Amino acid sequence: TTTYDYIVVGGGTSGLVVANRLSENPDVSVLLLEAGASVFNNPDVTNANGYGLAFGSAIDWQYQSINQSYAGGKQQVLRAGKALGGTSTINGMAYTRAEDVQIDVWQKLGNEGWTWKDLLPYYLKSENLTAPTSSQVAAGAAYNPAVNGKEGPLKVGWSGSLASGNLSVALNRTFQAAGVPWVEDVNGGKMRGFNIYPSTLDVDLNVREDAARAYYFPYDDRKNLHLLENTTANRLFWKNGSEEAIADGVEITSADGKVTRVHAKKEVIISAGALRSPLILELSGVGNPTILKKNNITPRVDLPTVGENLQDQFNNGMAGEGYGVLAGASTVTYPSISDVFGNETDSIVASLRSQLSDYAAATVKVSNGHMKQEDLERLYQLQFDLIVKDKVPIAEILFHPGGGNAVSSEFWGLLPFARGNIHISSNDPTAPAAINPNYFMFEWDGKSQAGIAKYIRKILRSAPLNKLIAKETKPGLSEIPATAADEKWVEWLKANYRSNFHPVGTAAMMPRSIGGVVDNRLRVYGTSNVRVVDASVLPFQVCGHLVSTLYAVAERASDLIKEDAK
Ligand SMILES: Cc1cc2c(cc1C)N(C[C@H](O)[C@H](O)[C@H](O)COP(=O)(O)OP(=O)(O)OC[C@H]1O[C@@H](n3cnc4c(N)ncnc43)[C@H](O)[C@@H]1O)c1[nH]c(=O)[nH]c(=O)c1N2
Ligand SMILES: O=C1O[C@H](CO)[C@@H](O)[C@H](O)[C@H]1O
Repeated sequence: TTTYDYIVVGGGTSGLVVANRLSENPDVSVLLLEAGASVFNNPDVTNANGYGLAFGSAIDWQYQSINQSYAGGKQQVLRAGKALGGTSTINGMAYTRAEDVQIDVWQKLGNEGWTWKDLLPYYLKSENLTAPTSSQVAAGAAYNPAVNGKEGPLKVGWSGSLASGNLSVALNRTFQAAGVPWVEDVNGGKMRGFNIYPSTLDVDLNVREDAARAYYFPYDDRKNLHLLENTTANRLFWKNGSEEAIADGVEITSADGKVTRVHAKKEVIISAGALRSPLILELSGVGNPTILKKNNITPRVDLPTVGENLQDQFNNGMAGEGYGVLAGASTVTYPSISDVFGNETDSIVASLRSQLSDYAAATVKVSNGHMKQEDLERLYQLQFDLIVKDKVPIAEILFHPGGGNAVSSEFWGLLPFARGNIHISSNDPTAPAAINPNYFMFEWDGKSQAGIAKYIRKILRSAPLNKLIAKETKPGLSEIPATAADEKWVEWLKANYRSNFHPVGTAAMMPRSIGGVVDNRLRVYGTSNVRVVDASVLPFQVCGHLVSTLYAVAERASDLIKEDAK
């Protein structure tokens, strides 16, 4: 058989959810196309303490950006999983969600049916939380039962290794003294605070719970669910007509290099990730006709914001050294703008407010005018209001024991304003795309990252944590003296950042009139039966780690797809 009801392109975090849910109807056939293969036995993947091992290996796509001209000019890797399970197989396993009001903004933008209350049941539907044991509670693990699922495919919990220790106790106390409270659960729509966050972990087996272990392997003997692993989707092909486009199927390349077709009777769902789904649309003739014709593609749908509105965060690290060994829980802190900036908040806010229209005008040029000034101003206003009025967190700060006397912190500004893009460089599906996130394009983006770095320096010096810490080692005071200007902080951050690997927005869910690529049922404009369901569709960044929200989005999409089939 090479004809199926649905073809899901990309057996990753989001694609496996859609394939799982659509195959619950035994009369519906579902084909998954995945470029990689199983990592059920890959020790870099299964190890619950293995984050980083897979970097640069054969299961890391290692996509490369262009030289980042606003960030001191180097290329950056954008990592992504090439595996059944996608990027959930190589990620840091943290499970945190979003601010309620920031999901509500999706409807404010024009996406009917996308609010926190609409998404919440789908976060619960995805999740099977293992409650913390008494020793884990003593370590600071907590949850709110009303906002965690107990029955879903994705196991979430805390390491059996979790123990209370000097470092996490001191951090808890130090943040409390700085006015940032310990919160029991960051996944109930209000994320501000200090928390011992849960992970995507099977606590029983002590193994990473990736999307394939959650949504594929326990279901793999469904006779209506088919997998073509080691298989790359090149492009969609269409029914005749030159009318709203009807996808007939997907053109594929097998491991032996042979090009063939598989056919879809109902819909093609594209879940190849934010750095591939827009490329697959372009190769199919759906995108900016000038780019398509330059690259020898016949345009089928004039939708020039395919690949535009790319938004990513950037990550920096700091470190300190204890007088002696440091231990305890890994902690996350989600500070607001006023937590980070204290007395300077009002002037930071006023500078930011004064730059929004300038940011918008600069971003218009990034898409050569396929986003309008007024639309970018409205988008940037919504983001500004979340930061300033709703006080959503502006940073994620991770602290954990780094081994021996080391304390490591990793941090990122959550809501930079820079937008960039991704586009094909050829019609050859193997050619590397031109990927440009435009890191540090706007003043707020580097100024907030510097505020965050300074805040971490201050926390390490604050009581009672300061009684445990002998010195800051990264950057340290030789590199960045106590009185260093913001410019010196920004320069160091630019020299040392990486992508945070949270790209969104390249097939953004917005009304077509304001630049969207998909409607509120994730259907690509100009097509009858093509959807994108993965990070590409998020119209803005979120505060937490992506998988929780991608699973919830894919769960919700699955219900929308089923409703449309009835
Ligand atoms: C290093 C690192 C660390 C983190 C994270 C990312 C990374 C890279 N993230 C982010 C999160 O893991 C990520 O955003 C999602 O897994 C992305 O899910 P998607 O479904 O969008 O794409 P995803 O990349 O999962 O899936 C796309 C699938 O499509 C396949 N594919 C691509 N092109 C194809 C083609 N042409 N044909 C066939 N198949 C194709 C890919 O191989 C892949 O399996 C994270 N999140 C989190 O919640 N907690 C965390 O701690 C972290 N930490
Ligand atoms: O959990 C994590 O996710 C972050 C991205 O979500 C990544 O940058 C950190 O290195 C990692 O610890």
